Amino acid sequence: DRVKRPMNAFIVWSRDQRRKMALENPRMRNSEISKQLGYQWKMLTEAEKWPFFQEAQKLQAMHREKYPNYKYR
DNA sequence: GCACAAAC
DNA sequence: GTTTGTGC
Repeated sequence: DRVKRPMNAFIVWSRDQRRKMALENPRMRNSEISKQLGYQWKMLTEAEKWPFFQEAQKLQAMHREKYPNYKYR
């Protein structure tokens, strides 16, 4: 049925990026950290792209090559 | 448009 | 309460 899927390049930010928001703002009332990241997307910081994108490339490549024609259902 | 993952 | 990326 469902194939396994590693973290998405988007949740990757969540992992480390969010840790930054948790330091100075460990108490967010509403879901602001959500619409806030949207602002970062219209202005992606290269300091965060190049670093983890190189790895995220092969993660997808391996599992992808194991399920070529297998698609969501 | 549908299906999945994580954490505040 | 919610965001987004990937594939057709």
